[PDB]
Amino acid sequence: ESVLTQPPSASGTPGQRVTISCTGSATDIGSNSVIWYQQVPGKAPKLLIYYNDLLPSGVSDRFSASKSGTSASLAISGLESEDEADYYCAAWNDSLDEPGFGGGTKLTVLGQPK
Amino acid sequence: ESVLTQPPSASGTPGQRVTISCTGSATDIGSNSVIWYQQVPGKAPKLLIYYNDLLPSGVSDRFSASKSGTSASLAISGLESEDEADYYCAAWNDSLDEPGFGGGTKLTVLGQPK
Repeated sequence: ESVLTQPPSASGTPGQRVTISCTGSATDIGSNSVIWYQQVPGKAPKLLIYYNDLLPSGVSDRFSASKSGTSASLAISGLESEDEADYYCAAWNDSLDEPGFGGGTKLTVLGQPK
Repeated sequence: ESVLTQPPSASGTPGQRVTISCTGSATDIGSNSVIWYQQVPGKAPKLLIYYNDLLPSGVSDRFSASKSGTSASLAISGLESEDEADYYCAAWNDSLDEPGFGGGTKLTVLGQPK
């Protein structure tokens, strides 16, 4: 965190298209490729997006991403209960000489049984 | 596959340090960053290494990697039963204008109960 800015929380109902933003600067997002991943802390990340907008193998086509200037966005179409997780953005930062990270966005899916 | 070459199979006993090679060319490994991931086909990849030799969050320090010229290597120190999986290498290929992949290496850990 703190290099990239992500909202702390995001929520939606089943079937909605929800977007998660990630904002940076010329030295990170502006010049280098963005990655998106889901992670439970202390476990290896599940990669969702690489090279700004490409889907790796095995990832659902409900996911998409874009990058414009110093901002990046992750879109989830057809929100499903299984989508509840913590989402992070990352990119190489020329100022750090290593990767920079967002703080993570907890996505909550409403309308599930209690 | 076929852009990058990986051995199809790898095996070891508990506690061994095992290496997995990935060979390419000037247009992929030679010029661009290598990623390593584990994957069950049809599921999102678990990212192990990014930017040739860096460990993402949550990944065990038993894992390490290196890149030299057009070849890359993944090392697993202290081989454990949980390490049995399919391992892939990837890198952006300037000739393809998109990522190139290895064929995957099935790692088998010996000495477990039948």
